[PDB]
Amino acid sequence: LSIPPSIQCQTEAACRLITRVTGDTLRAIHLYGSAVAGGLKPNSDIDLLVTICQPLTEAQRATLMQELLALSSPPGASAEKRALEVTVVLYSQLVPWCFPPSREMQFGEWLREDICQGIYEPAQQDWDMVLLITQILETSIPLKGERAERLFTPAPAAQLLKALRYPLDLWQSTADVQGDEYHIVLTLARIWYTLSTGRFTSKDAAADWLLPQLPEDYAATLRAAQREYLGLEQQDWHILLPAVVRFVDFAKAHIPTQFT
Repeated sequence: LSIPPSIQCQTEAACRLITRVTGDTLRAIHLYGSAVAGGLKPNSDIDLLVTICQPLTEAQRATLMQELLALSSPPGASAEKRALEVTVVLYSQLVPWCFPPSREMQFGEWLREDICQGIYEPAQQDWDMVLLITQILETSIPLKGERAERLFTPAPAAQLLKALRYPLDLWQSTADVQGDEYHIVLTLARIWYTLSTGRFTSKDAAADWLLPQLPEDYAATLRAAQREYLGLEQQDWHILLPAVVRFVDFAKAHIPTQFT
């Protein structure tokens, strides 16, 4: 399990930046995502988990967000510079597990304008953490420190069910769905996929797995989302809203209530 050469230099720069700002409290830095599974696409992001022992000073938070922003560019912006996603989490939140755990910090290109404004979102509870940790137990490269397998504990099956199904109650109505249709459709495919196959690294696999099992009506909707994810075509998701709403309902009806 190796790091693709093409991201080798960008990954090292973030690593040295993180180690620099974090200094002592740094426990581990894990690489995950398309870079280790599914293969890189022009639009893939480099994904890092940063495990730390104590919380960040506001100064450090500010330094990290600013400097990451600099080492990152929007996906499909430039060759030689890829979108970064960086999640900082307190060791004490994973070991022992707090449910849901808080994440200390998150960087991503969706924060670029907020960061330009000097707006830095604070620590908060994220059920996705449970998913994330479980995901990196399946596949990750330990860029700094111990391998995930040694460092992190599962995640009782019950909580995994809780964390996967949690987003389902986010979308009751059309208004819930209205501006998030692209994210929702892919998330629904991911949840269905993981619940069915038991496999938590879902981002590249889910759609391809599910599409053959979908009646054409819904497959058409999932297909557009995938194709947008792959970055080979972009869709106007506002016109696709009613087909997405239908997708949601059909998905809530058939998505497993338990692990197969």
